[PDB]
Amino acid sequence: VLSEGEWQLVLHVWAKVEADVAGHGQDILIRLFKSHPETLEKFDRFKHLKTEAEMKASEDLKKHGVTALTALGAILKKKGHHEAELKPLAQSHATKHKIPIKYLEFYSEAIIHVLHSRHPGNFGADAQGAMNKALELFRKDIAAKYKELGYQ
Ligand code: HEM
Repeated sequence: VLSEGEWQLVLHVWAKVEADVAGHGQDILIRLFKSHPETLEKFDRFKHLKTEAEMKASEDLKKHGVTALTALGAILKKKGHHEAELKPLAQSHATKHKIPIKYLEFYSEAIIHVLHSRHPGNFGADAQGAMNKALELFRKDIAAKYKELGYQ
């Protein structure tokens, strides 16, 4: 359980991301894809992208980034009581898209790296710790649903 102060830190910085959801989304997906090339293969839509310049030039990649960050935003703003938002996403990711939990760990790392690049002054160590806790709780809850559905 995050404290109310921890949730404040998380949502304070999230409100900043929301100034440019598209840019954040591109930066996060590109970081994910470059740091963890196996992740790019899960996306039929994007596996044609072979360079960072091509990734940055993809309007469709930017669209998916906005989709994913907008869903994450909705979950964060539920502060832990996120079960209705999280449940559909766990299902689709386990059953349809077939994303390992470990990939969700890589995605969290990419989020944190970006947030630190774009918001140093609203993302010091306390806010980093808080965000990490939030993203861990997300992954914990996703994992529990994965276990229920038999996804490994
Ligand atoms: C913060 C973590 C994540 C969020 C919030 C998120 C959110 C979303 C949302 C909202 C969609 C569209 C609705 C759906 O199908 O459920 C989606 C689709 C998708 N997600 Fe994620 N996702 C996350 C992590 C990942 C990761 C780590 C991968 C792959 C490594 C992944 C692969 C996909 C794919 C393949 C689709 C289908 C997109 C398409 O081909 O049209 N997701 N995700």
